[PDB]
Amino acid sequence: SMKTDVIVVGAGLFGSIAAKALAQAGLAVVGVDDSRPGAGSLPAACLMKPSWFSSMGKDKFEPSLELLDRIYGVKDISFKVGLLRATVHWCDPAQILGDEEVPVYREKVTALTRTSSGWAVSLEGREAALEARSVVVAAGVWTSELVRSQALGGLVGRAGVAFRWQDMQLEEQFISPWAPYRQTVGFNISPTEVWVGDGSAIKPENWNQDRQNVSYSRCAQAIDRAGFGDQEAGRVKALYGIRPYIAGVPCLLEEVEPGLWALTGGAKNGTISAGWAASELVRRIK
Amino acid sequence: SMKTDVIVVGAGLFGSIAAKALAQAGLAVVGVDDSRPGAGSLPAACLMKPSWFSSMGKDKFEPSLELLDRIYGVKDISFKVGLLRATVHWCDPAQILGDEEVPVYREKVTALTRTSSGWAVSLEGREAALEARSVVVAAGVWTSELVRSQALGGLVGRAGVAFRWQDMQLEEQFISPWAPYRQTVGFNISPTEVWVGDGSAIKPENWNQDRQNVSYSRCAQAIDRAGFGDQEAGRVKALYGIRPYIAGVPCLLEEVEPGLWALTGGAKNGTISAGWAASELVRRIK
Amino acid sequence: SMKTDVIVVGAGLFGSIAAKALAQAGLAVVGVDDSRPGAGSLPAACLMKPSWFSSMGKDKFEPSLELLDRIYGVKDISFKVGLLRATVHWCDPAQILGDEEVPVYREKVTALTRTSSGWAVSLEGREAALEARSVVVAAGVWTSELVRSQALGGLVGRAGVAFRWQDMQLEEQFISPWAPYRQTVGFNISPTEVWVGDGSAIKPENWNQDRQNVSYSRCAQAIDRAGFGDQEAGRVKALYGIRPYIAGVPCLLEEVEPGLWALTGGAKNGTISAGWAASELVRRI
Amino acid sequence: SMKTDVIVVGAGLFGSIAAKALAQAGLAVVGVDDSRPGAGSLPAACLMKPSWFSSMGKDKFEPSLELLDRIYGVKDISFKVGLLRATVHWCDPAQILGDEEVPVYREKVTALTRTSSGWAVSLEGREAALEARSVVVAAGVWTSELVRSQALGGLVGRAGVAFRWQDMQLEEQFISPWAPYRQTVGFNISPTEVWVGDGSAIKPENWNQDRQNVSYSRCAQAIDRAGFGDQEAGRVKALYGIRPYIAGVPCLLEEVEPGLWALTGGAKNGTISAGWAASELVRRI
DNA sequence: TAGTCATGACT
DNA sequence: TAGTCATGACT
DNA sequence: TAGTCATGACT
DNA sequence: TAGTCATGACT
Ligand SMILES: Cc1cc2nc3c(=O)[nH]c(=O)nc-3n(C[C@H](O)[C@H](O)[C@H](O)COP(=O)(O)OP(=O)(O)OC[C@H]3O[C@@H](n4cnc5c(N)ncnc54)[C@H](O)[C@@H]3O)c2cc1C
Ligand SMILES: Cc1cc2nc3c(=O)[nH]c(=O)nc-3n(C[C@H](O)[C@H](O)[C@H](O)COP(=O)(O)OP(=O)(O)OC[C@H]3O[C@@H](n4cnc5c(N)ncnc54)[C@H](O)[C@@H]3O)c2cc1C
Ligand SMILES: Cc1cc2nc3c(=O)[nH]c(=O)nc-3n(C[C@H](O)[C@H](O)[C@H](O)COP(=O)(O)OP(=O)(O)OC[C@H]3O[C@@H](n4cnc5c(N)ncnc54)[C@H](O)[C@@H]3O)c2cc1C
Ligand SMILES: Cc1cc2nc3c(=O)[nH]c(=O)nc-3n(C[C@H](O)[C@H](O)[C@H](O)COP(=O)(O)OP(=O)(O)OC[C@H]3O[C@@H](n4cnc5c(N)ncnc54)[C@H](O)[C@@H]3O)c2cc1C
Repeated sequence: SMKTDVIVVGAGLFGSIAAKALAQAGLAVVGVDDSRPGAGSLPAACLMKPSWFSSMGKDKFEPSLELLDRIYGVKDISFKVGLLRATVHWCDPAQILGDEEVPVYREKVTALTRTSSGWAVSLEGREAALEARSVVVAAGVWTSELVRSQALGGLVGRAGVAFRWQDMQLEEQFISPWAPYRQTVGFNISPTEVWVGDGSAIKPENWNQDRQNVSYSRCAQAIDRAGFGDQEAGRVKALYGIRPYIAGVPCLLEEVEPGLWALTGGAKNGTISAGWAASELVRRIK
Repeated sequence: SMKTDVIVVGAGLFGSIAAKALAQAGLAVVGVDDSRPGAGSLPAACLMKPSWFSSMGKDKFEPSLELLDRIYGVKDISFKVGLLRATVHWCDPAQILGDEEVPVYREKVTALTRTSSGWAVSLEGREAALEARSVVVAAGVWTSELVRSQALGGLVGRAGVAFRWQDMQLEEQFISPWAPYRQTVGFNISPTEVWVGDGSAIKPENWNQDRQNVSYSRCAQAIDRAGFGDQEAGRVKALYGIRPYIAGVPCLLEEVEPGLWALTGGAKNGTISAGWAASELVRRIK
Repeated sequence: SMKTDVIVVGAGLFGSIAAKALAQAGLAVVGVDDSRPGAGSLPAACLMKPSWFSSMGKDKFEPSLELLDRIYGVKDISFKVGLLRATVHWCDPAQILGDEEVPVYREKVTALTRTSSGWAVSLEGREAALEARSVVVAAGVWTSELVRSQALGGLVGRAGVAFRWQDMQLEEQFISPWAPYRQTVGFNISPTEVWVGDGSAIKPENWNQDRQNVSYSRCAQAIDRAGFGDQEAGRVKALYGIRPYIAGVPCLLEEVEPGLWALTGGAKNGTISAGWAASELVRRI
Repeated sequence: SMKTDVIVVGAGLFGSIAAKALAQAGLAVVGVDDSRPGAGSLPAACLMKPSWFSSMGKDKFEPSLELLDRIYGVKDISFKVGLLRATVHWCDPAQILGDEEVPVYREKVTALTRTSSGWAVSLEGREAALEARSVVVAAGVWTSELVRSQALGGLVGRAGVAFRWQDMQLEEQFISPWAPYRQTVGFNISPTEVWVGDGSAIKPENWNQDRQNVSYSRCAQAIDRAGFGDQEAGRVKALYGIRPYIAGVPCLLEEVEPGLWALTGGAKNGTISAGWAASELVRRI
């Protein structure tokens, strides 16, 4: 058997950041993710704008930004917001979700049982189960499939799409508001790629290719690529993901049973919300 | 183990000056600085103008100038201010930040622990930790990451920029006022380089390349170099740095625990307040 | 110093129907109503279409129609419903709300107190209080202002309007559906008047003259009176009223405290529910 | 030698409503108000919009509206908001502040002394003092000059102005957004007067004639009267007032000493929060 | 005394 | 949210 | 299948 | 504060 300090279930932004924070504070951590489709972290750009996250309180952002700048590096980007300019914090999403410091098993967690020395995680098709003292369940919108709670009763999914163009760079990165609580954001996510999203947040059963095409046109029109059929040519990739939401939430970080944590509910401002949860977990586990 | 009389954390203006003042007082001193980007001392000119610093009081600027002249040499510069002339005190920043009398470990202080005698400076990646009877933390705007206090709760950063032209000298060194509390200052910092800065002090998150360009255009126009593309030609270097600022302080010099000092907040009038604090450390550390 | 068998608070359809039923069952009954505006019975047509009331069950609608036909008389009207025809039961609202067998005090009930003998109905501006062994509070959407049970906590109002044109008669009476659960109804409510309504049920606070005029024009178009400026001529009278509604209840008929009953929530299907609740009150009092 | 049940200091909205509520609950109440300028009730329109007051909770606003409609009458007004319509509750300010049921001494309360039977209210320039078992201080922004609790330590003023045009009526009453979270409100406060306000709430010491003219022009433009020179023609009256505000409190209703109450802090949602505090005072005195 | 720069509330 | 006021500090 | 209405969340 | 999105009961 595998016996470690911490097992993190889920390797999206929340499970990645929480595990690496624990590993970089000295703990032995192992991750498990079944790479299921629809994960909300795949389309993420990891943009963190003060205006979007200030509702948290200085008690929460600066703890988060220090963790991210220390562990990953927070680069600041200035976006064209109208004629004025606004600065947005950024972590490279490929850097967070690609970091390999914490080993990650590509298995599906089937059960979570407590033992004398702590918790035991069961995996489909494996009579063996992993074991650790502390377990973090950061399974996004699927967290209510492994952990139960009152807060976990409000867990719902709000899906969205982002588009990444290859071999392209924007001379001006922008945030263009088009509706209440909705803004089209375009920027260079890589030195060779452009990411655009309009903030659409819809229940996955109400999402469809036609509603996705409306968001493609809004995003494509904003970088003047509408009309060229870039999707069918393989020049743009459409990125779909389900964001976890629990009304009445920055996110849900609750010790459901002694030693078993649930981390989900990050909705829109997730990278910053994950840093807080990681700061709090390294504070409460170390 | 390393065991010394004094360990100074930080080798910007404050830690360089304090360490060297303490060494010249007979003490065995060692320094630790991780050369993280954005330090507020790198764009510094070390100009000390009485109209700017006399708010300090004769009780403080006079010991400060005596220390600085004894250790480094205070040269006087005659500046053109409009139709008048003003003399500004100066120390060569290359001489203060380059002095090698105090050896400096290029490491990151991770913790400061008390031991039976003295303090233990813990460093990333080193199972061994440094030790001295007294520790001075001159970590600028990061001082509150290692030391905690009531005063240190107001520690903030005020960023600014200066421009250093290569292979150039000014026939007239000048101070040209452009706004309340604001003046553009140009002079020869070296026999081959011209330094210009406008005094802009912004919260680092509100700084951007467009905000920097207003300060470049102001500074270039002051030496008739705007329009010639000196930046893209590599003829001028832009120097960005974060000043440590605390509302309500010449600077902050406080013994947080017996033998543990915090030294920061020297945003306004830094070299002169650093000379004062160093004069005080020489008197109060045995 | 007045002491009777039953005091019925509220003289709308439910309080009128229950009081008169109790009076004819032998009991000495008196009513109290402050004639406050917005009462839900004023626009009422007392139309009862089987399709609308069948959900309650024959165990309830059959007693109600028996009580109503005994006391008031139930008439059948044939309505044009599309290409088909349908029969609707009817009681004259002027006969139910105008009946004088039970006298009615025109005062506002301010409180309901228990006494050695029974319940005491306190009246605004009068130190004397009315007294009866039983009190039935049929106060429409205001019943929760005098009785404070749990069920009455969901009591809300669903407002609507009906229009009565004067000196007019319809050769064809109709139920013409225009949206899900919504139909415009025109018929002869009197031998000299036409009554029209579209079934709109809006929260009273979200009601306004623009929304009322949308219901007027829907109703005028249904009787070919749009274009004639009937409103500015004073040819049509607008009748606004708040229906009492409680989710999960034909209506609420509950003895909250001994001898103290709450009767409300009859939303749409009020006359048939009022006949039912009165049948039970005649049995239980 | 005046001795009553309750003495209410302050005759703006909070003391007016509380005094009249206590008087109608059987208590003998008198008021004292020195008619000092800058009171926050003079520019008041007594508009109560659910979107603004629901943060209070049904447990407070519904009791409050029941009291106001019982004592004064709550009218509903439909306002044009954008292309939509919204309902706002209303009480006539002339009815609340002009009611004469509770007599009001026009004197300045200079001190509050405890006596064996109750509290003694001293009046400037007057040797004798009034006395009552309970005293409510509803002194708006000056309440902390007579009661010195810790909560009253945050009592500050938020000034504003409203404009009443004479011999004018609006065909459409409106709430027009002019910035995020800022709206100009226009309506007919009387059958012969139009009231307009823009909701400006400023530290009283930063108010001046120039800043007032900015609100006059915003309000005049909103009713298409900019350019007619209504101010210098005497056709519009400017009404300046200080709202009492305490950060962290619907309003402050506290029994500071046995029988001595403080009632203030109703800057946002004043008439409705005064209705709530009055319901509680009738319950607790 | 002014312009610069920041912070907070938000019918 | 975003976007507009309001308020205050401060080579 | 559908059209109201109402009620709240919402970088 | 406005448009977008969800939910639920309904002559
Ligand atoms: C269009 C779009 C744009 C976005 N933009 C931004 C942005 O600008 N900035 C930002 O910070 N965030 C952004 N996000 C991210 C947003 O914050 C999401 O809420 C965030 O990705 C939540 O990630 P998570 O780790 O909570 O969930 P997920 O990424 O869904 O992680 C859950 C993981 O759990 C695994 N898992 C679940 N159940 C099991 C199981 N039983 N066994 C094993 N593994 C399991 C899944 O495989 C998955 O990898 C964006 C998202 C979208 C869709
Ligand atoms: C544009 C500009 C112009 C200026 N002009 C002048 C001028 O004309 N005259 C003047 O006197 N001053 C000037 N200054 C300087 C100003 O006074 C600054 O306040 C001063 O440099 C502050 O220096 P410091 O030593 O406190 O901070 P810093 O120089 O930032 O020193 C802090 C040091 O600590 C190190 N450090 C931090 N944390 C750790 C850790 N955990 N472990 C190890 N090392 C650590 C950092 O690497 C850094 O070197 C200017 C500054 C700027 C930006
Ligand atoms: C547009 C429209 C169309 C309708 N069509 C029909 C139809 O076709 N068929 C049908 O059967 N019904 C119809 N109705 C009526 C509907 O069924 C109502 O639900 C019914 O009228 C409810 O009546 P109620 O007696 O329960 O309430 P109300 O009629 O409101 O009676 C309550 C009475 O209590 C009084 N009251 C309240 N508080 C006090 C107090 N403190 N003191 C004294 N008195 C007090 C009020 O003055 C009022 O008179 C219609 C209603 C409307 C608005
Ligand atoms: C521009 C504007 C618009 C408004 N619009 C509305 C609206 O739409 N709806 C609404 O409900 N409200 C509105 N208000 C009112 C707001 O709610 C006020 O906060 C409210 O009027 C406060 O009432 P109060 O009774 O506490 O204070 P005030 O009316 O100020 O009453 C205090 C009274 O105390 C008296 N007093 C004080 N000290 C003494 C003393 N020592 N001796 C004797 N008398 C004394 C004063 O003379 C004064 O009469 C508005 C106000 C303004 C300025």
